[PDB]
Amino acid sequence: PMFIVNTNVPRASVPDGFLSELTQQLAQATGKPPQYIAVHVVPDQLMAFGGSSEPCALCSLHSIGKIGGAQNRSYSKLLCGLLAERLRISPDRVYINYYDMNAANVGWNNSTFA
Amino acid sequence: PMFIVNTNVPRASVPDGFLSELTQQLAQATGKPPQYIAVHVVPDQLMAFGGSSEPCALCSLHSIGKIGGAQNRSYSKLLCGLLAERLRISPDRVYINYYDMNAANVGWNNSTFA
Amino acid sequence: PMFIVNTNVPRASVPDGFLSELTQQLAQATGKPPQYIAVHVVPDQLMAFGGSSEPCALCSLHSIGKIGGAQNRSYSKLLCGLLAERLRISPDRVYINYYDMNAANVGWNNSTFA
Ligand SMILES: CC(=O)C[C@H](O)CC(=N)c1ccc(O)c(F)c1
Ligand SMILES: CC(=O)C[C@H](O)CC(=N)c1ccc(O)c(F)c1
Ligand SMILES: CC(=O)C[C@H](O)CC(=N)c1ccc(O)c(F)c1
Ligand SMILES: [Cl-]
Ligand SMILES: [Cl-]
Ligand SMILES: [Cl-]
Ligand SMILES: [Cl-]
Ligand SMILES: [Cl-]
Ligand SMILES: [Cl-]
Repeated sequence: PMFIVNTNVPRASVPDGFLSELTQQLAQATGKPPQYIAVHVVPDQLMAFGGSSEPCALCSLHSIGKIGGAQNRSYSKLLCGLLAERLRISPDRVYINYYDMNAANVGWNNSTFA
Repeated sequence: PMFIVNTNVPRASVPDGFLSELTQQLAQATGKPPQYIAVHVVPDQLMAFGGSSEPCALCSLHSIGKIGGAQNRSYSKLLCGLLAERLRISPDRVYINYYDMNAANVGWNNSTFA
Repeated sequence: PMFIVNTNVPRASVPDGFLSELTQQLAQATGKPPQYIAVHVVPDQLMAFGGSSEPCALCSLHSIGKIGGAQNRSYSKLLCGLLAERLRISPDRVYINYYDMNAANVGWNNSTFA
């Protein structure tokens, strides 16, 4: 899976261990081995949410399977919890787009997963 | 909705009030309340369009509904208009990707919109 | 088409002409004229792949058609090859998301391709 967070919080406010924490927590949540999980955090962004620029985050989670109505509701709680505690972002200022991808449309290691 | 603009134009050329202009204009265009609109502007990017590094922009608008043939033409006119007027980017050097998302695939505040 | 590469490799490690090579090679691979290829390279990112912060990349290729099983394998070989040779990123630390988009959902020049 691939998890991306874009945020206006400054780089200094993103803990050094945040990417590893996200990796491990997403591995548990998706049931995928952590070696497969990629994480990308983009701080210092020029953003607004609801016309205001208090801390906020725009995220996406991409996976081959393990995406669906109930699962996504559960991922939102996991990810809002982490963003709230580690980045101090209110959960009502977080959007997460979920993508359930076909293996044929995910490239890796000179090929695709298909 | 969520609107993202990636451009090679320098930060200094992004007018103050641009995020608010995008928020309000998108509210009127989509008919969605401004409190749900998220906007993200990323200047100073390393990009090319047609091989040329003259000003360009790569955008994306994500929405639950309010996306379609007719609506997208209207959004493109509005958004290229703003990028031309405010950022001095030629409309033929702008791409906008439109995403009509299922409510179940959009996380917000510890749940999804489904 | 639109190709985006996000990487933790430093900017100084992206060779001069990389955006031109991507434009040219993607035009050849997709069969699309190079005038309509947009490329976006984002170095110096805060990223992890499998919990390691060694060089990695997360990419996407969006196209109206020219996306499918066999084609995507070919694009992945091409693109992972370039990331390995030019940016020194191991192919097993690259993900590429492929998106086959409807013309009605791609804005350009004040309109859409629909
Ligand atoms: C199950 C595995 O061995 C590898 C994973 O399936 C890769 C994966 N789920 C994956 C990686 C990047 C993506 O962007 C994505 F949508 C899915
Ligand atoms: C008025 C509402 O019910 C909330 C909005 O409809 C949410 C929305 N359309 C929305 C927000 C962020 C997204 O990334 C997205 F794809 C859709
Ligand atoms: C006449 C053409 O060949 C136009 C191209 O098909 C544009 C194209 N495939 C394209 C451009 C930007 C995009 O973001 C995208 F998803 C697709
Ligand atoms: Cl720390
Ligand atoms: Cl589910
Ligand atoms: Cl897919
Ligand atoms: Cl969706
Ligand atoms: Cl194919
Ligand atoms: Cl589409």
